[PDB]
Amino acid sequence: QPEPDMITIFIGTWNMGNAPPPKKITSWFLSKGQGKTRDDSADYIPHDIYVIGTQEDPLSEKEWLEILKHSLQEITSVTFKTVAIHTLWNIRIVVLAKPEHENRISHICTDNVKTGIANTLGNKGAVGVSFMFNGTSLGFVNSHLTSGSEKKLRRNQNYMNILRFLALGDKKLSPFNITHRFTHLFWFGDLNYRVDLPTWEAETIIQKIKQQQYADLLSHDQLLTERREQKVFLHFEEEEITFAPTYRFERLTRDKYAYTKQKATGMKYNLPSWCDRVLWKSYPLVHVVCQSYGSTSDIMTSDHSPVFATFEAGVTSQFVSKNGPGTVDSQGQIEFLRCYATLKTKSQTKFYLEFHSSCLESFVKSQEGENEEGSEGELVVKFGETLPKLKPIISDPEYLLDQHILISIKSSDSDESYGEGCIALRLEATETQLPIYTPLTHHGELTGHFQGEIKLQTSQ
Ligand SMILES: CC(C)C(=O)Nc1cccc(C#N)c1
Repeated sequence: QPEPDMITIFIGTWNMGNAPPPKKITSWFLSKGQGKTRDDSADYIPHDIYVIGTQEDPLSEKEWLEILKHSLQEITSVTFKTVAIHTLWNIRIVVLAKPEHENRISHICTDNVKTGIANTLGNKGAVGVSFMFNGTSLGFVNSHLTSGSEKKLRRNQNYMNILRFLALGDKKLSPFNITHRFTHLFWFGDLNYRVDLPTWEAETIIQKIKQQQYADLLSHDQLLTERREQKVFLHFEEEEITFAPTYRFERLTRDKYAYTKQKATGMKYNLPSWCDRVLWKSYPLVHVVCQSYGSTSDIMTSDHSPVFATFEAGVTSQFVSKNGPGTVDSQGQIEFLRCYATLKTKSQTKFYLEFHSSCLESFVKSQEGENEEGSEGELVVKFGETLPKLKPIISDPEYLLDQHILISIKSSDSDESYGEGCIALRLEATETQLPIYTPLTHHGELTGHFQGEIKLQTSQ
């Protein structure tokens, strides 16, 4: 049985509004309703992995697992294996996989982050799962962020707290947060960003929704505007939204948006909004294609509609050669030329680089670079030709060209990372000097750039 080079992943996010689900929710897992929907001809075809995020979930883990497993069984005639389930308050993530994948899945991690302090430490935060699927690392984050049209800053703060403190993936990757630890990272949930238009425009917004004219609404979506100003979800992707706002509905119909301020809303308006979202961030030059992104029309127990997204995602095999794993393959090397980091830091201290990759027996520390002043005030850290020669465990190009090198630039004085980034080895050529580039972030904020040239030696 050959190892896959591609899998399909279903991502679901549903804020259940503290109500049990209806007897049939199969439309969700089939990507049927509004938006970018899945072809009817695929309905019997199971996804390889199903990742379900709920918010305001009133069910026990046992109650929800029974509904999810029985649902997928009715659709596919396959009995899914439970990879992981983690719940923080009423925020839950379930990962299910086809039985044929049981022995391809390992290194399963779960974690949660509680957001807010005293007042605001109450019910918001994130849960997450990570695991290895053969040679591919996969991360999944379900977050319920701060509610309310006037709290987009709080939501952006909740995001930064979750990405700093959610402990998933390989703990040996100590300089890197979740936004660098995974081949493919999926981040979804009730992110609670709103359509930022005047209250008096509520009926105009509803009219626009009824005509399926989303352009003037999405131009005021707080997640799109905050992302365009690099305030949140830097370097993440989202498929185009072509479905109606998923919040806030009257329960038991989809014919009506409930937007007016009530005691129950803290006297806040809930203008129709895309609260419920799926974003992803994959390593450079890895295959990832969104094949669906939409909302169900027929599940009406909550004041939110479930959202689905499906993805084709590139995966690699667990490679074994005569040499690595367990030693280096002297037929392989990675060299770096004319390299320099440009940093936004106003500080003047020495820096060195760390290289981390599963293609190396362990991480590699460089010599300190030489600091120079950029023409526009920047700190430029010059490595020139001084960066070490990296020694991969496997030289076969079918392995090495599918790998990535994570880079951290660290203070000599503190050993603290000032910026992290990622370089693909999927080069246009081997044994050839080629430009490389990565932005550098710290706590998911842009802190600089790394550029230079690479020269990759493989066994071919
Ligand atoms: C007890 C549960 C959470 C568990 O360990 N699940 C698991 C582990 C390894 C592979 C797969 C699959 N498929 C599932």
